[PDB]
Amino acid sequence: GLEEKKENKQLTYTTVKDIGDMNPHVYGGSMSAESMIYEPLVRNTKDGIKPLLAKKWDVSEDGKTYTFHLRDDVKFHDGTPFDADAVKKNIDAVQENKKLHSWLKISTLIDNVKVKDKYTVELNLKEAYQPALAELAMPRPYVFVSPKDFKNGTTKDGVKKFDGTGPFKLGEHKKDESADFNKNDQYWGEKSKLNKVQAKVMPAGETAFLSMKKGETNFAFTDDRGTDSLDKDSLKQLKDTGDYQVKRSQPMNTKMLVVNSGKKDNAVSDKTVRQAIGHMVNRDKIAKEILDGQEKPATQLFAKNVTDINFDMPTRKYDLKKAESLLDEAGWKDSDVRQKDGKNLEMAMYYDKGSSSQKEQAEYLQAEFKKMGIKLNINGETSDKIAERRTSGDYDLMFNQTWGLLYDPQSTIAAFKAKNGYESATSGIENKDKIYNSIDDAFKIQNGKERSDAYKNILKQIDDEGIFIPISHGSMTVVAPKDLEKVSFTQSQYELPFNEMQY
Repeated sequence: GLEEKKENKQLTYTTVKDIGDMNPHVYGGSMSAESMIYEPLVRNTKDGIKPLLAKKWDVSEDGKTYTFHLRDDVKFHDGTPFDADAVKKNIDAVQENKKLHSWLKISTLIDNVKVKDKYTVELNLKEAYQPALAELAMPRPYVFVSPKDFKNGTTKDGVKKFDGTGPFKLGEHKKDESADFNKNDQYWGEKSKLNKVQAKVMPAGETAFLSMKKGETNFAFTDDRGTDSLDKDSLKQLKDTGDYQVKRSQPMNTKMLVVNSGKKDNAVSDKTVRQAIGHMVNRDKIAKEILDGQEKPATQLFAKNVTDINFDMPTRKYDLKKAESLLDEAGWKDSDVRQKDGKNLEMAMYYDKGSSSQKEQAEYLQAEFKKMGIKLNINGETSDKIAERRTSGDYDLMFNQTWGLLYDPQSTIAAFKAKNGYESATSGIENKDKIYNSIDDAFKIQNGKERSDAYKNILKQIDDEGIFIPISHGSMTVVAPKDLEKVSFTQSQYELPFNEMQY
């Protein structure tokens, strides 16, 4: 059963959903699937940026000229050659649709692009952005689909077939059932060692645990929405059968409480209380006793594996006697409860109800807080009303996350001052205008060490503020056969090195 997929050198993984629109210049497809069959110009790796498809590249100073010298012998999956034009028509087509890509700064900061010869391509920016290469490195949108396939020279809207550059070719697609990714034999680089990777659509929990148990599936990894098909116990049981190993990646993000400097109605505008509460979230107890060792506790905003974050910056430790002074020191003072100017001390916490862990920790803090005289309202909502509640600034406290390894720290820092990021919380602070500019300017700084300290200085202030109280580090969890080796993680909560895996 499970042994017969080792003999065909094959992974069939359980997922909760169809792979979707495999157009990589649009946001329907499954991110992990798209990385199997398409490629960017440069790979972003745990250990910095590396070549791939663009063997070497120059960067000008004024910081607006990426010149990419392309590996030649790469070949599209239909049999169109890959050269320097193909890249230009790709990027143009993506950039015709700037509208839905404009969450990604490089899409905005672009002027145009031109082909220097059959294997050389210049990219020109409206202004400097050191991160460009990282955003270029994402499996969408900046990835390559054959000429033959466009629809009247366009891609957004749609594309004829899904021919890319990657180590796997796309085979049968049974909408909501199964999707076959078949070893590419005209792959240029590190060719796949598995013949096939198959997605097999089914629900999380019991039906997935069974499939896995019987070798109907034999692989499982966290999907592009953070959804994991097997729970804690179900993993032990898998492990327990002796046919499975379970791996976990480095941190892929930072789950955190967001605290609203912006709302003058509430004490939450007052810096003294923000820091008071910065000492009231027992990271370690929560991390072990609510999340059951499954995530590590997070003592700062971007863990040390995030690009350019080369520093410790331990945010405030759990300590209620430091917290209790700060609270008196901001006003809030018969029996155990707080009070300033008559109004008792209350806060409105919101969270996403579609995750139990968020409710459990939401409620755990209602307890901690009660004991200390404050009262929290704990209101679980649909992920959309949280997102919409974020932007509108309509909260005291609300759980949330960093964008993750693929995007960070660029995106989560930019987010500190974007309409639909945490601009709402950032706002209510002294030097907001300084800090907001430190940020625009930090992304320009080319010297790796300058930018690194740039970022350090920004975040020291934002930590100074207790806008964000970190709690834990989400990780991706992979379940693989015991005798499958070479399973690694990368700078992404979406991609895995299927080409590189082996029995």
